Amino acid sequence: SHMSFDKQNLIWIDLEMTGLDPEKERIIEIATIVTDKNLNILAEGPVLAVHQSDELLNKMNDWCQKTHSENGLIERIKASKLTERAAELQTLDFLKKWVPKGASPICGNSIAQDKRFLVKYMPDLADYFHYRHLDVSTLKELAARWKPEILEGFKKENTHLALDDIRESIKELAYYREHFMKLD
Amino acid sequence: SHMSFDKQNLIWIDLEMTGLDPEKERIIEIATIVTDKNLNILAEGPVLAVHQSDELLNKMNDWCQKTHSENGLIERIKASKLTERAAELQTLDFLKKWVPKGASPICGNSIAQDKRFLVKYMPDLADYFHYRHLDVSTLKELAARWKPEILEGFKKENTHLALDDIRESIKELAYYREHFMKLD
Repeated sequence: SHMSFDKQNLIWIDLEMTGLDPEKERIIEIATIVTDKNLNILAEGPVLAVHQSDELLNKMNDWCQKTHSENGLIERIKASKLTERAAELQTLDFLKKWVPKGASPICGNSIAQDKRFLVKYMPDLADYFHYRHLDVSTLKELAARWKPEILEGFKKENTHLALDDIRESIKELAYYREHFMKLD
Repeated sequence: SHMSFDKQNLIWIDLEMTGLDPEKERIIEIATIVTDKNLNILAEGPVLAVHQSDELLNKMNDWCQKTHSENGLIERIKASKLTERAAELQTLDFLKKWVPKGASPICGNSIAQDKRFLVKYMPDLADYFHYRHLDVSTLKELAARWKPEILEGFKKENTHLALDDIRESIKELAYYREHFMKLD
């Protein structure tokens, strides 16, 4: 229990995956961040390279192998000893100190894609989430149709650091609260 | 091609399903609506009861059987001759006259849940969608944390008419554009 454990805290998550159909693809990296309802970061969670065979890595579309390599993820996947369960337990453990099970929706960009894989490879985690999604890209889509000018002034970056990735998804939300919301 | 075919039009969809895990559950109703980017309804699409065995209907959680019956959906499922493909082809056919393939994100409430089932039982349809989700409940979650007062003034209704269901999801969005957005 940290002091800021609260049922309105938000769980951000960003998987790395080896392809898009979970039924032949697997997780290869997992990261999480907890913020308060107002997007103030509380904690950064386990950033973990989940190990996977060399053949599944070899079946990877040429685009993903390029990225994962230049980032260096594969170097970690291949030096990883973590199982999916090891990854998951470690993240759960973490989450548990900051938000109650079932309270936060799943938060990040396009996170429906991540959740497909959780549901198959990390269902306890998938269950730790409220059923609802808090998809930042939802807002991008709306802005692109109802207020595109604000989009010519926010275009984020990568980095081989998952925690930086989440942070930009958050940055992005923070940006829509600013120039696309009316909070009063 | 109707005059208002446009790459920014939005496709709204609402499945009815027999349980939540697609891997043992199936579609039993499908409906769609196309709006323009500004949520003006263009067309209502095929509202179709997809037929499913009596045993899968019998394996249905007691909660879903209650609802589907009082609505009368089952009476249709059971009088249905439509296959998943028949349903799907008919919806595609429809969509094709109003939005290009791959342009609209998937729109409605919690639509990640629907898309799980499309992806397994109606993949051509699932493919007709841009990968991004436009989840109205995303906004509800944000309002509930950053401006809850507006939530004490919008609480929609059911009806055994899918097209009415979508219409409320839309109504809801329309409501957030009003009291939760700042469009300038």
